[PDB]
Amino acid sequence: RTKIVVKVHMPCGKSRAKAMALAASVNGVDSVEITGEDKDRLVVVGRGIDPVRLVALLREKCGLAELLMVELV
Amino acid sequence: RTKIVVKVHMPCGKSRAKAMALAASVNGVDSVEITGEDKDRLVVVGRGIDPVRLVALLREKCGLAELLMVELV
Repeated sequence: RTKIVVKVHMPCGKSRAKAMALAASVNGVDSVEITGEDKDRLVVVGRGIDPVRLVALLREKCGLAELLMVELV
Repeated sequence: RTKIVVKVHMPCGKSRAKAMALAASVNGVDSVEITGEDKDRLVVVGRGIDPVRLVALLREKCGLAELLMVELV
């Protein structure tokens, strides 16, 4: 089990939904959540997730994204 | 804040990802999670989510779905 936290440019509900649905569509994801005071942290938990590829998809579709944490759960 | 639990026909990783991404795409959703021993419970948390419409979208795209719980968080 792996937990990944990505800071994402997502300044409205529509853009939060686009990013959440992108992360949720990666095979092996069990959980996706938006957190933080600014609602700009995407938290993804699953098995067999490549963090580098996930951040690259989010950067491509949301414009800006940065990997903040990877952690075994 | 509202938490919704839907039992969904999702017997593989690909079909779990399709259902998760469908729930995540609804505006106002903050969290989506797959739970249960059989990995067949979709847990959705957010604001302003219509549970009846959510279950109807999941039924249409995954084949079978049933609302199990709605709860204020």
